[PDB]
Amino acid sequence: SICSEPKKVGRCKGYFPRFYFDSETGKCTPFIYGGCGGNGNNFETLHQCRAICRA
Repeated sequence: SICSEPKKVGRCKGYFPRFYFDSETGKCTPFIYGGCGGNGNNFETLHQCRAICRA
């Protein structure tokens, strides 16, 4: 699942703080997104990063 992606920002550098399932650590964790060039493992909240990947 999108669980498997690491953090990826994007081409755009806008300060959109988002959460990734930091599968590198096994955590949900914040990162800066930047709208343009996003990936799937990119969630508004720990709530979502959690719910979608790990109950």
